[PDB]
Amino acid sequence: SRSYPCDEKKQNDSVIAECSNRRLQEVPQTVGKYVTELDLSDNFITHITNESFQGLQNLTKINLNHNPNVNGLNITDGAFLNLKNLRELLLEDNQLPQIPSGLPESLTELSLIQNNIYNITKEGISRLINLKNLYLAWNCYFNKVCEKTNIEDGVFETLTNLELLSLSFNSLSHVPPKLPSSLRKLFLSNTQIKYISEEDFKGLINLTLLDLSGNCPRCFNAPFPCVPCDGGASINIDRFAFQNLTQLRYLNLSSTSLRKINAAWFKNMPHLKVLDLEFNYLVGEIASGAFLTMLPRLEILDLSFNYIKGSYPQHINISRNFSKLLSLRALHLRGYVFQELREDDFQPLMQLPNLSTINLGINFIKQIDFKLFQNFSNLEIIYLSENRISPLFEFDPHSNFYHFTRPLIKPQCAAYGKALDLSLNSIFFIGPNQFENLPDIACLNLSANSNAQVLSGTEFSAIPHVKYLDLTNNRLDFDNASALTELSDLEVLDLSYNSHYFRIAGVTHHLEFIQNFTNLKVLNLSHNNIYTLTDKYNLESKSLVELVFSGNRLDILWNDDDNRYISIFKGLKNLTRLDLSLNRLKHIPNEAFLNLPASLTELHINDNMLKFFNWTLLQQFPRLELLDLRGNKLLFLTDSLSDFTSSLRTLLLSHNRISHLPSGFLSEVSSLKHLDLSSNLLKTINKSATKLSMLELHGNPFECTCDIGDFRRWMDEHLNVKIPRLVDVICASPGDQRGKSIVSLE
Amino acid sequence: SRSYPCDEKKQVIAECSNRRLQEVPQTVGKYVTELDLSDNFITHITNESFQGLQNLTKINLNHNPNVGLNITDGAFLNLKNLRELLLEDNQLPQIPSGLPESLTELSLIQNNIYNITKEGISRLINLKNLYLAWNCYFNKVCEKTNIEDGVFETLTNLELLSLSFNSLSHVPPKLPSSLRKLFLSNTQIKYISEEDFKGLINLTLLDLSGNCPRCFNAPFPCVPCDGGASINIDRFAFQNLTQLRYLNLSSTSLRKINAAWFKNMPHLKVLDLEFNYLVGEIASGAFLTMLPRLEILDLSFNYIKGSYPQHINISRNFSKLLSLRALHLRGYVFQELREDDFQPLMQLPNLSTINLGINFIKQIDFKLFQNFSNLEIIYLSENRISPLFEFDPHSNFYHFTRPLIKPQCAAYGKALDLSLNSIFFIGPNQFENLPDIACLNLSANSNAQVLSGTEFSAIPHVKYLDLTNNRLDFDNASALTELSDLEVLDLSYNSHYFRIAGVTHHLEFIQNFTNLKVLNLSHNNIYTLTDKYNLESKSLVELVFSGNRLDILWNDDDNRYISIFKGLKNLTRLDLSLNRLKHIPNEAFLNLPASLTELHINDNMLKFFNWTLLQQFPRLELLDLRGNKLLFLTDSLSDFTSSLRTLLLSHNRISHLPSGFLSEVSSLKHLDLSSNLLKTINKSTTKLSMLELHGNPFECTCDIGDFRRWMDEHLNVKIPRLVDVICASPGDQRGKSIVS
Ligand SMILES: *[C@@H]1O[C@H](CO)[C@@H](O[C@@H]2O[C@H](CO)[C@@H](O[C@@H]3O[C@H](CO)[C@@H](O)[C@H](O[C@H]4O[C@H](CO)[C@@H](O)[C@H](O)[C@@H]4O)[C@@H]3O)[C@H](O)[C@H]2NC(C)=O)[C@H](O)[C@H]1NC(C)=O
Ligand SMILES: *[C@@H]1O[C@H](CO)[C@@H](O[C@@H]2O[C@H](CO)[C@@H](O[C@@H]3O[C@H](CO[C@H]4O[C@H](CO)[C@@H](O)[C@H](O)[C@@H]4O)[C@@H](O)[C@H](O)[C@@H]3O)[C@H](O)[C@H]2NC(C)=O)[C@H](O)[C@H]1NC(C)=O
Ligand SMILES: *[C@@H]1O[C@H](CO)[C@@H](O[C@@H]2O[C@H](CO)[C@@H](O[C@@H]3O[C@H](CO)[C@@H](O)[C@H](O)[C@@H]3O)[C@H](O)[C@H]2NC(C)=O)[C@H](O)[C@H]1NC(C)=O
Ligand SMILES: *[C@@H]1O[C@H](CO)[C@@H](O[C@@H]2O[C@H](CO)[C@@H](O[C@@H]3O[C@H](CO)[C@@H](O)[C@H](O)[C@@H]3O)[C@H](O)[C@H]2NC(C)=O)[C@H](O)[C@H]1NC(C)=O
Ligand SMILES: *[C@@H]1O[C@H](CO)[C@@H](O[C@@H]2O[C@H](CO)[C@@H](O[C@@H]3O[C@H](CO)[C@@H](O)[C@H](O)[C@@H]3O)[C@H](O)[C@H]2NC(C)=O)[C@H](O)[C@H]1NC(C)=O
Ligand SMILES: *[C@@H]1O[C@H](CO)[C@@H](O[C@@H]2O[C@H](CO)[C@@H](O[C@@H]3O[C@H](CO)[C@@H](O)[C@H](O)[C@@H]3O)[C@H](O)[C@H]2NC(C)=O)[C@H](O)[C@H]1NC(C)=O
Ligand SMILES: CCCCc1nc2c(N)nc3ccccc3c2n1CC(C)(C)O
Ligand SMILES: CCCCc1nc2c(N)nc3ccccc3c2n1CC(C)(C)O
Ligand SMILES: *[C@@H]1O[C@H](CO)[C@@H](O)[C@H](O)[C@H]1NC(C)=O
Ligand SMILES: *[C@@H]1O[C@H](CO)[C@@H](O)[C@H](O)[C@H]1NC(C)=O
Ligand SMILES: *[C@@H]1O[C@H](CO)[C@@H](O)[C@H](O)[C@H]1NC(C)=O
Ligand SMILES: *[C@@H]1O[C@H](CO)[C@@H](O)[C@H](O)[C@H]1NC(C)=O
Ligand SMILES: *[C@@H]1O[C@H](CO)[C@@H](O)[C@H](O)[C@H]1NC(C)=O
Ligand SMILES: *[C@@H]1O[C@H](CO)[C@@H](O)[C@H](O)[C@H]1NC(C)=O
Ligand SMILES: *[C@@H]1O[C@H](CO)[C@@H](O)[C@H](O)[C@H]1NC(C)=O
Ligand SMILES: *[C@@H]1O[C@H](CO)[C@@H](O)[C@H](O)[C@H]1NC(C)=O
Ligand SMILES: *[C@@H]1O[C@H](CO)[C@@H](O)[C@H](O)[C@H]1NC(C)=O
Repeated sequence: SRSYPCDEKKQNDSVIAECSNRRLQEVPQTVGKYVTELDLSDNFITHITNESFQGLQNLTKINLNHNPNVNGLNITDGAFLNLKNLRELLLEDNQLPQIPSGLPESLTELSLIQNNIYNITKEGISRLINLKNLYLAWNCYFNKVCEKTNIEDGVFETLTNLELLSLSFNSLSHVPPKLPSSLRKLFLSNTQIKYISEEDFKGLINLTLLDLSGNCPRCFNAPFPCVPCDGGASINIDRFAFQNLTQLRYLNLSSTSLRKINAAWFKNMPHLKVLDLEFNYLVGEIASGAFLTMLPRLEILDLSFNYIKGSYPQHINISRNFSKLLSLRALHLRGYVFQELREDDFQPLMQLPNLSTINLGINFIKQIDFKLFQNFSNLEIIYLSENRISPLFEFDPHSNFYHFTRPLIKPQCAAYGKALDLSLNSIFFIGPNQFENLPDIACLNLSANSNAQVLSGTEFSAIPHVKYLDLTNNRLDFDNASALTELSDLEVLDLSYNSHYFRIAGVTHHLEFIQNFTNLKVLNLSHNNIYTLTDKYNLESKSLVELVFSGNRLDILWNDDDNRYISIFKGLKNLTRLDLSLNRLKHIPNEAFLNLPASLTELHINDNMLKFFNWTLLQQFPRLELLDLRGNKLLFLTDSLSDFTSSLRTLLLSHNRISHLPSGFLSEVSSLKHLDLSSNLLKTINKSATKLSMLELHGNPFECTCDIGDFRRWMDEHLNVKIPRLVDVICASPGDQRGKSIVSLE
Repeated sequence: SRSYPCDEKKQVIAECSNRRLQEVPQTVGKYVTELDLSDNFITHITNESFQGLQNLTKINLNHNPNVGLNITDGAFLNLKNLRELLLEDNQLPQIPSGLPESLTELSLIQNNIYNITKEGISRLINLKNLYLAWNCYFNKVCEKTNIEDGVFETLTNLELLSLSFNSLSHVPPKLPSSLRKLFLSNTQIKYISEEDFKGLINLTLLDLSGNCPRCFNAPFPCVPCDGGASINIDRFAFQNLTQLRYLNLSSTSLRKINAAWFKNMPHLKVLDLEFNYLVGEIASGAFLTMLPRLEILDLSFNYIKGSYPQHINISRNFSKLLSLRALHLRGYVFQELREDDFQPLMQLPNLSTINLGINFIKQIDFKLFQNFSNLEIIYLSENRISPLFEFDPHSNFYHFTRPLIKPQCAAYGKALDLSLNSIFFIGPNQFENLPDIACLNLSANSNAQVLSGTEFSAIPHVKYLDLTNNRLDFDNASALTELSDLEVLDLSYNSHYFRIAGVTHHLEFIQNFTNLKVLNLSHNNIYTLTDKYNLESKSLVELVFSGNRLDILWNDDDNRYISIFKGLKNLTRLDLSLNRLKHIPNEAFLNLPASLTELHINDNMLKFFNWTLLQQFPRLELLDLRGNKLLFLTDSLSDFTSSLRTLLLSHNRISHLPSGFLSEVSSLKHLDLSSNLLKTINKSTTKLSMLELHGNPFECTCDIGDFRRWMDEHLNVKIPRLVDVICASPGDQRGKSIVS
């Protein structure tokens, strides 16, 4: 039949049963017997048993993370022992008190993150001689009630294929002895280890990663309960502790209260590539550090948040030895805290051939001598967000704890070239010299600078090749029709969240500049509360392909007593994508609709208040593939869609008030592959109501009398029409056979 | 049994509006006088409709049908002390024939009536107020309005006539001299002669606005007179309007104002001259000589297009406006205000409001405000100061009428409003030489400074400070403490720095204030503080903490914020709404102030609520738990409180009420259970005044009989919106109001 309650789907070619997040109270045994990998995460399962998977042994991989989704998960001894194929077991966030007993010797990956396991035992682990990755992090941390972690002596010795061990966010006090030398990655972050001896990593010649962050933490202003070493002292790492760590590429010493870095740590580390020294006390070492001479293959240096409490120095003080970091590509210096960036201050960085990212986020910087960036060899990313420049469980266990890892710049903007991010500063107006002597900036972010100026056509004269311009969340005054026109190569413009002046009827508003661009493809005017323009009422462009106009007031613009804005988007001759969501539309006048550009392939009018839609108007849009009408108040479909379109591929109608499907609504429009009727008021689906590929029906108040059998037997026949979330296609009616999926009835 | 579908009240109105009603409902009582059926689906009125209702003094059928109303020739005729009939927004193509002569008020606003006839109107000999406005305007498809000669002659008790937003072209002749108020705004009248206002000697208000409009940048379809010319008002046109108190000539394209216009208006009090071309008159202004009793003068939006002069130019003759209380000069547009510039206003004894909003002012010489006699409201919002149907037919069309300053702030004394400027940083001298400001608005100034306890030293008696929508860096434990008398502090929407984990955040200054009553910390994304984790005050009564991250502050692995509100020792109102809460750790709940009388935790994601903890809140009268995901009420509420008066549980997932009621909590007058998942109420006295139940999926089999009988019995237990307490089961009953 149609698989249930999981959604099968095949890949490499494995056969995954996505079965997560479904209010499942037990491993379903209708799981069906072809599945390898299954995912039962985020369900209400509270027991596991040798029964649970008793007829399923092609399973390479099981994910039971986050069960039950609030007791704990109760897993009996040997439960999994019969799965001889089982390579990957994920058991995160299950409130386990122990490593389950009698796990299969086949396991290569075992995750036990975010439980209550305080004992690491031979009996739990030592039989798992095929383990490559073992995750035991986040069992005892912060102000959780938990025990010190007891690691049986030698427990890791038999694991001679162990490559990744993670024990972070456990109370360990010492690095465990008897680590197998197969290890490539060892994570010991936040484990309350004060001291690293010579002996602790002696044998680990294969190690490429070592993480000792958060041992002797810097606790000032911590966003979590933080226990420093006595007197807030430094971690203590024996001079010889890394002497055989010859293969190390990654070394994380964040928040280890370091004031000094022992250059000898790096003697026998010729491959070190990433060094993380955030949240320490290294302003001295940054000015004067001899370790900078030991790292000719380093590519990423993170020295963020090394500020001294009570100091806002004039300038940043970079050692001349920075010039020896020949391989350096990214330098992170957020939160050093200083007032002013001078050209001379960064001289030591200027001849590094590969330095493409400089990160100065969050430094309370007031002035920058911008011309210094030109004198670098090869800067691609100049990141100055969140400064003071002016004119002119809460933590994800699978992510970096000490900073976000999202790119500094959106890839869509960075793709165009050199990027300068000055977002979240106080450049509240751009004077004639603001951008003098910058490199050829292609991507510029001026978001959240509370800019209130009248852009006039001259402000970006010195960086006239910007291709992607972010001016979101300012308060721009559009009084001048020449605004931004000096940017001939402009392709993407984001003017979102500039409501300030748009809201005021009494002031002028001029959007004429849009037409002057010959290369403009994407324009976002969202959340601007646009409701009146001055003189020219129409948006015009031969180029534009995408216009986002959500969060404006087309309800006023297209008011019944006003003809002025009736052709507002018609002049966008190239438009394929239009977004009119969140415009408080109760209806669209037929004439306004008919003046939407005939080029559209994609139209969103979701999250308005439409009670009626004139389906017949779709005749004037022969290219239209996607029509999105979700989150309105629509009552009525049409029985003759196929007269009105032969292009429509996707029709999205969730969150409306549709109670009937018309006979032959659907069956005639053979372009239509995806129909979404979820969260409507449908009691039933008549026989009459097949080129359809996906049909969504969840959250409709179905009647489960015998007149639903029409539908069921259809479902049975068209097994290649994906119906998602069958678990949420539920009977509201009658008393029985109620509450249960329509798919389980006689 | 129980009133339906209307809702009655004493002081006798039958609130029957907005109900999906398709016709007038027959079930309505003789005692009822005022029927309000506005916003319904009603499409037909006849003499049947109001058969036997008799006693109505007032009917409202505005907005019917809610996407024309067909009214028959004598429908209202029989009830003959009907004084007020309201028929707005009904797409009437005509005035209804055969209206009772009892009418003192008729409103036909927002219809399609283009013919005003004797046949319709002249019988209505008792009309005092007649509204015919907004029948033909803008780009509406409509006709010039035909006013049958002398139609208003017979109405000798007519006091108010409104014909605005109709194409008239001429003031109609033969108006009754009984008139007090004549509204002719936006009527396309180009010409006002001596003969139009005859006398009309009792007129107190005349509105000629929007005739010959100033159309530049108009927010509606605007048609000017030829070449954008001025309305033409004969020098003697108002010579017999001796009683006039209100004159509205906004948007009539005036470049000149004739002093003679005012010679015979010795009582003129409000003069509205907005959206004209009066910069020249403002500078030279001989008419200012003729208005010794004028109290409000609005000269807003008289800017010269494309002109941004250095200074504003105010005639010396403004010194003759001896009764002036409020002067509105928005939208003149000028760069700088200097002390000289306002000399002519400075000896005016009663000038309390000066409104300079929306002028793109870049600098003000602030000491000038001191030299005025007695300013109470100094309104400089929306400038560029830096560190030193769409229109409601019942409101003003040319400007908002809300107060300039919130009454709660202005009530403390002298007000200075500098909101929406660019005072991004307050320097030591910013507030020198100001008067004794009690109410200060600095909202939306992009302010990112670290307030330090010295910024308001020159105005140390501020009692109500609005710092909302800035980007304040809260990095100093002494911030704002120089304001000893401060009672109301609004810090909403200062997210910028709070949301950054790695910068420091300091809210300790709170405890310093001895008179602080109300503090608003809403929409700040507060989730981590530096060193001091607790909010403390002996004085504070109300804390708004909505739109922060208590979900994080009270995270299970963190004990630091577990007492965060405990030190607010005098707190009685607390708002914890919109904090993304799934559960509150019992210990965190028990540390809320025991002084609480009102607690809001609405619009979180609560799955569970520990009812027994209410034992520690003996003063608690309101508990608001709306918009969560709660499943289960307790059956022993009465063990956990004897104080609770209001319990709000709308929009949760409750599907069963336990016996007895929940309990019998004898203090409980108001229970809201609307929009839950309730199938039934079975058995099973109360002290409830009100039970809300609308929007639960009721089963309408014979088991719902239990509850009905209860309803029949406890008739003084108000159950609102019975139209919306409907069955979702079974099919045949489903749709219907349980009560039938
Ligand atoms: C100290 O420094 C080291 C850097 O050397 C840092 O090691 C990195 O840790 C993170 C885990 O915190 C690793 O990132 C993960 O890698 C795995 C395997 O490749 C991925 O599956 C993860 O991606 C999934 O989960 C992400 C987060 O939920 C999702 O965003 C994503 O879409 C996936 O579903 C994730 O990328 C990273 O591999 C290591 N680095 C190396 C080189 O091994 C360590 O975390 C730092 N210590 C602390 C406490 O911050
Ligand atoms: C020209 O200037 C004239 C004199 O200033 C303006 O005259 C005023 O006209 C207004 C608008 O009609 C009258 O408005 C008052 O407002 C209340 C509102 O009552 C109900 O409706 C509003 C809906 O907003 C609601 O807010 C309330 O709470 C009520 O539900 C009326 O009920 C009042 O009686 C009155 O209508 C003023 O009365 C009137 N002033 C005087 C002195 O009569 C005129 O509007 C200006 N012309 C234009 C086109 O703007
Ligand atoms: C210009 O700078 C602004 C401000 O730094 C950048 O805004 C940031 O943009 C990222 C999105 O790429 C935001 O992260 C996202 O936030 C949303 C909201 O919860 C979340 O749903 C996404 O998954 C993601 O986490 C971040 O919120 C936002 N920051 C602020 C303060 O608004 C913007 O991207 C920059 N522009 C370019 C072109 O790089
Ligand atoms: C202003 O509107 C623009 C254009 O819609 C927004 O930028 C666009 O953001 C969407 C994400 O919502 C991007 O979609 C893409 O989706 C796929 C995966 O589903 C992925 O390949 C991409 O990484 C991206 O997520 C689209 O690329 C992006 N377009 C551009 C030109 O950047 C923008 O976010 C809106 N601004 C604000 C403040 O909302
Ligand atoms: C300080 O200045 C700010 C900005 O001028 C004032 O904010 C403004 O407050 C008004 C009046 O409360 C807001 O309008 C109101 O809006 C609600 C619904 O959104 C409506 O129910 C009311 O009828 C009313 O018109 C207005 O949005 C707001 N402006 C902005 C930009 O937020 C603030 O009240 C002033 N504070 C004091 C103490 O006077
Ligand atoms: C920040 O929080 C305070 C909330 O305490 C807000 O001011 C308060 O706003 C409420 C209305 O939500 C006011 O109550 C109302 O006042 C009048 C009584 O004159 C009445 O018409 C209403 O039924 C209601 O009682 C309360 O007076 C007012 N308190 C003060 C001190 O002004 C403020 O609006 C919030 N700020 C923001 C930006 O949301
Ligand atoms: C990277 C920031 C570390 C701590 C800190 N928070 C702030 C803050 N909120 N505002 C400032 C304003 C001016 C200068 C510094 C800060 C600041 N800092 C850095 C220190 C603790 C050195 O004041
Ligand atoms: C009361 C404003 C009338 C028309 C107008 N809109 C604006 C505007 N958006 N920005 C300005 C910035 C500096 C100076 C004037 C304006 C402005 N004005 C006034 C005119 C059209 C004369 O420029
Ligand atoms: C610089 O980077 C490039 C990789 O793009 C590499 O080819 C070259 O070896 C690097 N040079 C140095 C000195 O590291
Ligand atoms: C825009 O500003 C430019 C440069 O100041 C000015 O010369 C021009 O007249 C303004 N343009 C308009 C109003 O189109
Ligand atoms: C229309 O858009 C396409 C796709 O971006 C673009 O290549 C083409 O040049 C555009 N046409 C015009 C007239 O700009
Ligand atoms: C929809 O548009 C059609 C065809 O253009 C028009 O004739 C018809 O009146 C409209 N239908 C509705 C319900 O408005
Ligand atoms: C004012 O009008 C009355 C008629 O209502 C008239 O008697 C009187 O002469 C007029 N006063 C003048 C024109 O000054
Ligand atoms: C000023 O206002 C007071 C209070 O209303 C009033 O009694 C007095 O007559 C006024 N003075 C003038 C010149 O109008
Ligand atoms: C607050 O700010 C002022 C000025 O920086 C300073 O004198 C005072 O010491 C500050 N207090 C704290 C706690 O930083
Ligand atoms: C507590 O609040 C009341 C009511 O506002 C106030 O009268 C009293 O002074 C406050 N107590 C303290 C200690 O501030
Ligand atoms: C409610 O809180 C009390 C503490 O007074 C505790 O004993 C009880 O376990 C709690 N009940 C639930 C269901 O959390």
